[PDB]
Amino acid sequence: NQALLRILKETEFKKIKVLGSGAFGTVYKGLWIPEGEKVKIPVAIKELREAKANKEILDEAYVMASVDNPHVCRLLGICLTSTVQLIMQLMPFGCLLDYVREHKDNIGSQYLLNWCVQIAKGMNYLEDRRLVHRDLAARNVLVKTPQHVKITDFGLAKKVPIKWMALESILHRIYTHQSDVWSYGVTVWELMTFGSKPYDGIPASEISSILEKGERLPQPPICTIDVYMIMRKCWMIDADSRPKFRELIIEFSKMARDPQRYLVIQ
Ligand SMILES: *CCC(=O)Nc1cc(-c2c[nH]c3ncnc(Nc4ccc(OCc5ccccn5)c(Cl)c4)c23)ccc1OCCN(C)C
Ligand SMILES: [Cl-]
Ligand SMILES: [Mg+2]
Repeated sequence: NQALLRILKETEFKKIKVLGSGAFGTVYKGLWIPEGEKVKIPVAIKELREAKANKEILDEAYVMASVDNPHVCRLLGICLTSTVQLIMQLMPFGCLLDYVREHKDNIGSQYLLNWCVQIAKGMNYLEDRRLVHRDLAARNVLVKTPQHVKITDFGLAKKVPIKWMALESILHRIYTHQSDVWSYGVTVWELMTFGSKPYDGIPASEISSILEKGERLPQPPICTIDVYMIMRKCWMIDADSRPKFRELIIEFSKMARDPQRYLVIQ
């Protein structure tokens, strides 16, 4: 479906401001000024590091532009020059990890459980589209509005987040939808701890042996045993025994109908 992805001319958008840079590239806050339409759209522009053929890039960009789910970021446009520039709608509240750290004192049980539902819905859609994320984390969930979050940075792989990866991904480089469930459990742990680092102070070289010994991320103080058991099942060695994203939508949606029963916050 070629119409889903806009191939942007360099004149159609302007990098107004830097939002942040990392190893993979620089993200800008900018304006989309489409040719012959008399509007100015605020957008985010990620310029990847200058590195892979144009046809291969566009083929993956077409997949990113074809997602149609309220909790999955959609690629609005792309510009192919010396670099690859990805254009999508601006998420003004930033990533969910920075958001919970900034607003920890003002976040209640309903907000946290609703986020777990929306993230599970976005992942279930990615699984139904036969897409594996391979990097699900609180940093890769963007906040459009405080109660509308979207998953991003999926399919960009086309160093390694050891502390978010399932054991079979660390030791065997196996990436499946059930390996995304492990990362989902860690993502939930980030939110329930209001943005704490998983396995803080432990080198990534030792994470595999820690998981082999049976140690997992500790129970966040606000989580009841029902919430923590669901997180613990996401970290099972047998990937087939971990919950599916479909079941994760159902359990957290029922918990969201009575949030104070499952999360104890001051
Ligand atoms: C958790 C910290 C963080 O994420 N920081 C961060 C946030 C943004 C950012 C803020 N507001 C935004 N609105 C919209 N988009 C972004 N950032 C992104 C992310 C991915 C992008 O393309 C990938 C993609 C596009 C479509 C579908 C799937 N995947 C784009 Cl184009 C924009 C955003 C921006 C930058 C940062 O941090 C950057 C460097 N950090 C130090 C890691
Ligand atoms: Cl990023
Ligand atoms: Mg990112």
